[PDB]
Amino acid sequence: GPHMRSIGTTKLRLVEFSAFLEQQRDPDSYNKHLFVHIGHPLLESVDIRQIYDKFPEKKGGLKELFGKGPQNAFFLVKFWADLNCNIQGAFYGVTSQYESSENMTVTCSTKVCSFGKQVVEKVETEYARFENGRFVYRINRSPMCEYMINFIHKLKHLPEKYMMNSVLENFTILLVVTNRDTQETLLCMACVFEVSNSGAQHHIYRLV
Ligand SMILES: */C=C\C(=O)N1C[C@@H](n2cc(-c3cccnc3)nn2)[C@H](OCc2ccc(C(F)(F)F)cc2)C1
Repeated sequence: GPHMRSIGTTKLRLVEFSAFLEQQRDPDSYNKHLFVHIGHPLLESVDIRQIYDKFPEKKGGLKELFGKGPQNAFFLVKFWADLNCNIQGAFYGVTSQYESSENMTVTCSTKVCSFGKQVVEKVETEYARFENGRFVYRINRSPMCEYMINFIHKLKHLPEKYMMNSVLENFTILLVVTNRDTQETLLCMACVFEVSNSGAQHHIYRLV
């Protein structure tokens, strides 16, 4: 029973995101493979109660966060990942760009969850840069955690995409972007994953 509606006004917008493997063939030659990406306006809704068991739910958990921060800042992102790359000076990285009309100090928290339990959290703090009339927050070449590198390797070893999808049923990512000074939730993305059989795809929903 979803509702499909505009996003409306938000203090922070996600403009770009990619997760990638860059491999250096030699000092002047590099290959880059994208696993997932966004950015390269009606949204349907998803009942957040459907996903509580896939994320931590203690103090500071998804249910507490949703109850507090503005509800229009919460999204579910379904990714279809591209695993079709020949892994061989490899750098596993993420890039993202956010934009705002306000100058803020932003903290981005990325929690990796397995069977609904947090197994890694990455925390990055970003200051604004003024760029042609607005404030831009760019994360360039943020390294993956060891857990994701190992996880990608293990998935790639499986012989069929449906076996990777079964494994991915219990893997999720929770991104929470907060105003560091005020603790306001600026954006929250609860992320679920399958493997693409198409490159990579995604669909975004509003959490309600
Ligand atoms: C320590 C964490 C880490 O290295 N990660 C977090 C994963 N992540 C980040 C985001 C995200 C979404 C929107 C905005 N900002 C960040 N979503 N997921 C990164 O890995 C992504 C990923 C790569 C490959 C696969 C796989 F295995 F299915 F192919 C899944 C997820 C890195």
